[PDB]
Amino acid sequence: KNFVISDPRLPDNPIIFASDSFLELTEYSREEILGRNCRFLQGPETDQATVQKIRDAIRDQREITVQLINYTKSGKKFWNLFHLQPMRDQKGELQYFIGVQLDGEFIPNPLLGL
Ligand SMILES: Cc1cc2nc3c(=O)[nH]c(=O)nc-3n(C[C@H](O)[C@H](O)[C@H](O)COP(=O)(O)O)c2cc1C
Repeated sequence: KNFVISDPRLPDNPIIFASDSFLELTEYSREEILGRNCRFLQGPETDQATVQKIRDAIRDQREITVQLINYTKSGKKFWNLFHLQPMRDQKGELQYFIGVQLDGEFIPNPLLGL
């Protein structure tokens, strides 16, 4: 499983954990991504309209699934089916965000443009 956990109580909602698979996919070592917002995976061909939907889902604390282009450390592109989910503690208070990444062009690109 490719996934990261971020802490929205810390400035700029930084990564506090990244799985081994996520590091292999993105070509980053854990030390150079901890404490950073996961936006470093976006690049020139990333649809900003899709990024806007992630921004709203984090604001409203809703789960969302989108497909978008991301970049590995060396600049290699990959399609990312991205599922974001809020994690709440026993008191029903927002505690973490978990983002799961599935690499592949699952939804055909010409259908996604609609
Ligand atoms: C847990 C978590 C995982 C995320 N994973 C990705 C990702 O894999 N790819 C991506 O493009 N954005 C991902 N994001 C979204 C960015 O981190 C960021 O929230 C988005 O770009 C909007 O924020 P910004 O406008 O300040 O950059 C993730 C966000 C969270 C909270």
